[PDB]
Amino acid sequence: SEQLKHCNGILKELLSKKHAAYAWPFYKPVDASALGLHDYHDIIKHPMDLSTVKRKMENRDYRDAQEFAADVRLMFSNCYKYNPPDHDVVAMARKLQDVFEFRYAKMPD
Ligand SMILES: CC(=O)N1c2ccc(-c3ccc(C(=O)O)cc3)cc2[C@H](Nc2ccc(Cl)cc2)C[C@@H]1C
Repeated sequence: SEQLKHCNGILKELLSKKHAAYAWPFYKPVDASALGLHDYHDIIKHPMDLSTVKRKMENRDYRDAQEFAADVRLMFSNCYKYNPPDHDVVAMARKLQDVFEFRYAKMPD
Protein backbone atom coordinates (compact mmCIF):
# COMPACT_ATOMS: atom_id res chain seq x y z
CA SER A 1 0.00 0.00 0.00
CA GLU A 2 3.07 2.30 -0.03
CA GLN A 3 2.43 2.80 -3.75
CA LEU A 4 -1.23 3.43 -2.90
CA LYS A 5 -0.28 6.04 -0.26
CA HIS A 6 1.49 7.89 -3.05
CA CYS A 7 -1.61 7.48 -5.19
CA ASN A 8 -3.63 9.01 -2.38
CA GLY A 9 -1.23 11.97 -2.40
CA ILE A 10 -1.71 12.33 -6.17
CA LEU A 11 -5.49 12.26 -5.71
CA LYS A 12 -5.24 15.02 -3.04
CA GLU A 13 -3.32 17.19 -5.45
CA LEU A 14 -5.80 16.65 -8.25
CA LEU A 15 -8.56 17.78 -5.82
CA SER A 16 -6.66 20.79 -4.39
CA LYS A 17 -7.50 24.41 -5.21
CA LYS A 18 -4.25 24.82 -7.15
CA HIS A 19 -5.82 22.82 -10.04
CA ALA A 20 -9.40 23.96 -9.47
CA ALA A 21 -9.39 26.10 -12.62
CA TYR A 22 -9.34 22.97 -14.80
CA ALA A 23 -10.26 20.13 -12.43
CA TRP A 24 -13.81 21.12 -11.55
CA PRO A 25 -15.60 19.33 -14.33
CA PHE A 26 -14.26 16.07 -12.90
CA TYR A 27 -15.20 16.40 -9.22
CA LYS A 28 -18.49 14.64 -9.74
CA PRO A 29 -20.24 12.27 -12.08
CA VAL A 30 -21.41 13.81 -15.33
CA ASP A 31 -25.08 14.72 -14.68
CA ALA A 32 -26.49 14.14 -18.14
CA SER A 33 -30.00 15.41 -17.37
CA ALA A 34 -28.82 18.59 -15.68
CA LEU A 35 -26.45 19.32 -18.60
CA GLY A 36 -29.09 18.34 -21.19
CA LEU A 37 -26.96 15.53 -22.66
CA HIS A 38 -29.28 12.90 -24.08
CA ASP A 39 -26.64 10.62 -25.61
CA TYR A 40 -23.92 10.60 -22.92
CA HIS A 41 -24.71 7.28 -21.27
CA ASP A 42 -24.96 5.63 -24.66
CA ILE A 43 -21.55 6.87 -25.78
CA ILE A 44 -19.91 6.36 -22.36
CA LYS A 45 -20.41 2.95 -20.79
CA HIS A 46 -18.07 3.31 -17.78
CA PRO A 47 -18.41 6.77 -16.24
CA MET A 48 -15.70 7.88 -13.84
CA ASP A 49 -15.06 10.89 -11.65
CA LEU A 50 -12.76 12.10 -8.91
CA SER A 51 -15.32 11.52 -6.15
CA THR A 52 -15.67 7.89 -7.11
CA VAL A 53 -11.90 7.48 -7.13
CA LYS A 54 -11.69 9.18 -3.70
CA ARG A 55 -14.37 6.88 -2.29
CA LYS A 56 -12.62 3.77 -3.66
CA MET A 57 -9.33 4.89 -2.11
CA GLU A 58 -11.03 5.56 1.20
CA ASN A 59 -12.79 2.21 1.20
CA ARG A 60 -9.49 0.62 0.12
CA ASP A 61 -11.05 -0.89 -3.03
CA TYR A 62 -7.85 -0.46 -5.12
CA ARG A 63 -5.58 -3.53 -5.23
CA ASP A 64 -2.66 -1.51 -6.57
CA ALA A 65 -1.40 1.69 -8.23
CA GLN A 66 -2.31 0.55 -11.70
CA GLU A 67 -5.95 -0.03 -10.76
CA PHE A 68 -6.05 3.55 -9.51
CA ALA A 69 -4.35 4.73 -12.75
CA ALA A 70 -6.82 2.88 -14.93
CA ASP A 71 -9.71 4.69 -13.17
CA VAL A 72 -8.09 8.10 -13.48
CA ARG A 73 -7.34 7.47 -17.16
CA LEU A 74 -10.83 6.08 -17.80
CA MET A 75 -12.17 9.43 -16.58
CA PHE A 76 -9.97 11.36 -18.97
CA SER A 77 -10.76 8.97 -21.85
CA ASN A 78 -14.51 9.25 -21.36
CA CYS A 79 -14.04 13.01 -21.67
CA TYR A 80 -11.95 12.70 -24.82
CA LYS A 81 -14.37 10.16 -26.29
CA TYR A 82 -17.55 12.12 -25.68
CA ASN A 83 -16.49 15.70 -26.41
CA PRO A 84 -15.05 17.49 -29.49
CA PRO A 85 -11.30 18.30 -29.68
CA ASP A 86 -11.96 22.04 -29.52
CA HIS A 87 -14.19 21.81 -26.43
CA ASP A 88 -12.93 23.67 -23.37
CA VAL A 89 -13.39 20.55 -21.23
CA VAL A 90 -10.88 18.68 -23.38
CA ALA A 91 -8.30 21.42 -22.83
CA MET A 92 -9.09 21.13 -19.10
CA ALA A 93 -8.74 17.33 -19.00
CA ARG A 94 -5.37 17.56 -20.72
CA LYS A 95 -4.13 20.05 -18.12
CA LEU A 96 -5.23 17.77 -15.28
CA GLN A 97 -3.89 14.65 -16.94
CA ASP A 98 -0.51 16.41 -17.29
CA VAL A 99 -0.49 16.74 -13.50
CA PHE A 100 -1.67 13.18 -13.11
CA GLU A 101 0.80 11.51 -15.45
CA PHE A 102 3.83 13.48 -14.26
CA ARG A 103 3.17 12.72 -10.61
CA TYR A 104 2.29 9.15 -11.40
CA ALA A 105 5.55 8.80 -13.34
CA LYS A 106 7.47 10.10 -10.28
CA MET A 107 6.22 7.38 -7.93
CA PRO A 108 8.84 5.12 -6.30
CA ASP A 109 8.88 1.30 -6.40
C1 LIG B 1 -16.59 15.66 -17.84
C2 LIG B 1 -17.13 16.06 -19.18
O1 LIG B 1 -16.63 15.63 -20.20
N1 LIG B 1 -18.18 16.91 -19.23
C3 LIG B 1 -18.65 17.71 -18.14
C4 LIG B 1 -18.90 17.21 -16.88
C5 LIG B 1 -19.36 18.06 -15.90
C6 LIG B 1 -19.64 19.40 -16.16
C7 LIG B 1 -20.18 20.29 -15.09
C8 LIG B 1 -19.85 20.09 -13.74
C9 LIG B 1 -20.21 21.01 -12.76
C10 LIG B 1 -20.97 22.14 -13.09
C11 LIG B 1 -21.37 23.13 -12.04
O2 LIG B 1 -21.23 22.87 -10.86
O3 LIG B 1 -21.90 24.25 -12.42
C12 LIG B 1 -21.33 22.33 -14.42
C13 LIG B 1 -20.96 21.41 -15.40
C14 LIG B 1 -19.38 19.89 -17.45
C15 LIG B 1 -18.87 19.04 -18.44
C16 LIG B 1 -18.65 19.55 -19.82
N2 LIG B 1 -19.18 20.90 -19.96
C17 LIG B 1 -18.38 22.04 -19.80
C18 LIG B 1 -17.09 21.95 -19.28
C19 LIG B 1 -16.29 23.08 -19.15
C20 LIG B 1 -16.76 24.31 -19.56
CL1 LIG B 1 -15.72 25.69 -19.38
C21 LIG B 1 -18.03 24.44 -20.09
C22 LIG B 1 -18.84 23.31 -20.22
C23 LIG B 1 -19.22 18.54 -20.83
C24 LIG B 1 -18.93 17.05 -20.50
C25 LIG B 1 -20.19 16.21 -20.47
